[PDB]
Amino acid sequence: APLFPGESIKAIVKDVMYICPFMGAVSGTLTVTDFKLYFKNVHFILDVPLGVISRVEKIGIEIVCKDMRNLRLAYLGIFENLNKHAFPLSNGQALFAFSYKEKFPINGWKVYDPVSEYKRQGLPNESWKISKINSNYEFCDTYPAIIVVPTSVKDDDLSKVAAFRAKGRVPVLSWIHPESQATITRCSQPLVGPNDKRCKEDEKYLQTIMDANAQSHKLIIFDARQNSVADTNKTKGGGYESESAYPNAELVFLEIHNIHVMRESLRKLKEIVYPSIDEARWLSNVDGTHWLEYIRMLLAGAVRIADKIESGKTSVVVHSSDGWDRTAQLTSLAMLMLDSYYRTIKGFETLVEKEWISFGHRFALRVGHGNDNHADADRSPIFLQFVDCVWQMTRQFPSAFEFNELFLITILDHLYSCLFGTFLCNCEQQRFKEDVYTKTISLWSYINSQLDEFSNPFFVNYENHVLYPVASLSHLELWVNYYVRWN
Repeated sequence: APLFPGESIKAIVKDVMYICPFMGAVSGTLTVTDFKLYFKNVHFILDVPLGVISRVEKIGIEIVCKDMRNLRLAYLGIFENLNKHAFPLSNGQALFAFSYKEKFPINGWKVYDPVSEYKRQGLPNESWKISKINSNYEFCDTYPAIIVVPTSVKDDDLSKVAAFRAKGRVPVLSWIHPESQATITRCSQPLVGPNDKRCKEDEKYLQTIMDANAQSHKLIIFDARQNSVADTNKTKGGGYESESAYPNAELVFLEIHNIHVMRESLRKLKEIVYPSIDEARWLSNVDGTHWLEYIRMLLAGAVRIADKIESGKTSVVVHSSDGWDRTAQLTSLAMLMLDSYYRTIKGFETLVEKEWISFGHRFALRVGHGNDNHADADRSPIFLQFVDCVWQMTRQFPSAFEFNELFLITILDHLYSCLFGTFLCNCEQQRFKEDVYTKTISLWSYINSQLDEFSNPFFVNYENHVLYPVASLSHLELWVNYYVRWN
């Protein structure tokens, strides 16, 4: 079997039967490495990263995968080896990323530089400064080391605001309009609780964010959640900004459902796409998953944010509960609509590095890297669902993005594979602790060393206006190239 630099064979068993869903059963040799399982017949090639493996179960072995397929095998050896190497963090080993020894002409770790990105946006300026208050992750330990905040806020006041926001995730700048100065700041829910606690500093801080947009007379807060779910959160000590505490602000709910319904949705969708589609009942089954309605809700949400910035010329604040699953989906979809830089390949890479990775989407937890707890309720395809949305925009706007569909699918494949450092861990701090930036390779090193493979030939770089995709089921499609890829 073929091997990456740093990859080692763990087992090679001959005469093993792979069971196609339809085309019977092939004979071949099964190699297990610490990176992948490999199966060859002599041509028939099955090449499957152990990262995509969710659970292994004797039936006679069933391999449940995370990329819309299963595998059936007919035979330490096999079971124990797949288990040991598919789930190394459950077995005192490291993820493969840390052994990968390839060297690329381009270093992906240099693609995103926070200070450069802020500078690309016109920052700092008179109203927004680069703050180092979190340079040791002591201020908010799930936030990146660098944040952008209003010039006028004192560090002591920011700390009070942090005590009033879940996990200390205070409002910080995500994007600023280069003409109006309207901004998208992001945060987590305020800790109001059932007795309507108030924090003068929080109220005052939201007010300074508004005053930084000097022409504007109000501030909009998009709360990603359903009204009912925000109310539940309120009884638990969370909640949202009130009309009376935040006088110059107005809050609206985007009604996006919680991470568990998204997991359940994708689960139902896998049932009907693999091993085969029953086309006689395809229409209702797919409808029954509600997968495309949740896509629509998100795109509709992001358009509202985009429209308010671009047309309304009004600064907005996006928050959810912890401000790192739906918040990250919404700010980055709206930024993508607003700023054509992010529709280039390097721009989209900074967008994922910044809004997703540097701000703490819990990738390790949400995806389950190298951990065997398949039933964990903290796993959810939040990032996948986001990439689907992005794919929706490339399809309504087939010349607007520099990257192509294979770019997006390649990202999803390496979301699971752990070949690269890029989607490792749950927050920036964890990444410095675990030596990710020194012991692992960036996904973008690979992608950007082979740009032609991932480029949209139809791309036109002056399609640089705000894009408002149409959030209607009539204008959306099932991403069959990804979801039905395996048959």
